[PDB]
Amino acid sequence: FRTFPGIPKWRKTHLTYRIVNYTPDLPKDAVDSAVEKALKVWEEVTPLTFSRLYEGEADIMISFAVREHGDFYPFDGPGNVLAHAYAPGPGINGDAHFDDDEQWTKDTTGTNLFLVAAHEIGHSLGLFHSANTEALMYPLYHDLTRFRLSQDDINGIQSLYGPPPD
Ligand SMILES: [Ca+2]
Ligand SMILES: [Ca+2]
Ligand SMILES: [Ca+2]
Ligand SMILES: [Zn+2]
Ligand SMILES: [Zn+2]
Repeated sequence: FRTFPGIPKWRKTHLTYRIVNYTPDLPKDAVDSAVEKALKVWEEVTPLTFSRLYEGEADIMISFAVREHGDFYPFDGPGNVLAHAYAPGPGINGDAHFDDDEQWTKDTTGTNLFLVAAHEIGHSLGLFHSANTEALMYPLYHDLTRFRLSQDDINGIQSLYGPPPD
């Protein structure tokens, strides 16, 4: 695992998230489910907890976007960069953006929303890219049935937030 410079870490254990918009690619319930599942991946192995907001600024603002979208890092069309997320902190920090020029799917027929979300949330929590090819934080993620957080990812996230309480 790799942890970001000067260890930007959330100073608190409870984080809020907000799904700002929805992709035409999928039913809204599929987007919500994929996000909830992605958050659970990290919650299960740390003391972190999450709750959802429908207004105001949540810690983790989640949105779909294309090309120029209000930050200095425009998306690049179909393929290549699939999404991006900012390290812990206020405002844009912690936020996650998903490139709608990808075809988001609940399975592996396009770009799997759950898997990419899980990876990006890793960034939102302070993890950087792993060298372990089997890690969720390896740049190169993609049998969803056989998905399992790697010990490397668990080691990395616990180095920041510790193991579950009890
Ligand atoms: Ca792209
Ligand atoms: Ca934020
Ligand atoms: Ca799309
Ligand atoms: Zn962006
Ligand atoms: Zn990444």
